Amino acid sequence: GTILIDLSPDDKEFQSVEEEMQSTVREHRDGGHAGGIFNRYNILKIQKVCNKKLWERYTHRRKEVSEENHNHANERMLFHGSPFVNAIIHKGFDERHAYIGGMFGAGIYFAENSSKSNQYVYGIGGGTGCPVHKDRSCYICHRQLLFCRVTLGKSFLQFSAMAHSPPGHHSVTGRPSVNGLALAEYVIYRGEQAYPEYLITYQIMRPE
Ligand SMILES: Cc1ccc(-c2nc3ccccc3c(=O)[nH]2)cc1
Ligand SMILES: [Zn+2]
Repeated sequence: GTILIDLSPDDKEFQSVEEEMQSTVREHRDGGHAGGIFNRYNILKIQKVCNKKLWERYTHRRKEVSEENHNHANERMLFHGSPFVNAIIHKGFDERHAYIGGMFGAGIYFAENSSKSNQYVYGIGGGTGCPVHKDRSCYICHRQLLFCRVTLGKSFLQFSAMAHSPPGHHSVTGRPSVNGLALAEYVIYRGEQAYPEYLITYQIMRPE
């Protein structure tokens, strides 16, 4: 039931998504090992992901959360990188898409920094890099990320350097406590709490 609609680069919606992508790049403590070395991207395409059943699944859960949290879904737009991007856009997020070994337990992880999600496009730790060249810092091969609508509800705050949500909470927030430039990361434990709104196709760019 999924169709993908291309956005024009002249469309204000394309432009605002590209700006969130570019402006949330940061340097990583691995020196580029997992995601590659880059300061910016070449955006090749942005598509809207349209699936009525998957949208209604999201809004149903969003209302449940809202009603448990004084009419506040605490909805964010966050990045997700995964080897399962093609399954997610067709079938929706579920337990198969969780990071079993994540530091906040087995759940589905999202980032404010697009470059954090870029570290997972080719698997945990960048896996073995692109399929064609086996290069985690490949500047040629086309990558994909999702920019997702995510319901956090009442979020458990962890101050740091599928399972269940902590009792009385709908998500976990990983607050950075050492790297002053890192943005927050988030975990949900129910696939119904995220919708893959935009599929972004891009390359990382070699710094000059
Ligand atoms: C199988 C698998 C594992 C981890 C990710 C993943 N982990 C993250 C951890 C922190 C912040 C963002 C992400 C992310 O986008 N994907 C996706 C799929
Ligand atoms: Zn490659």
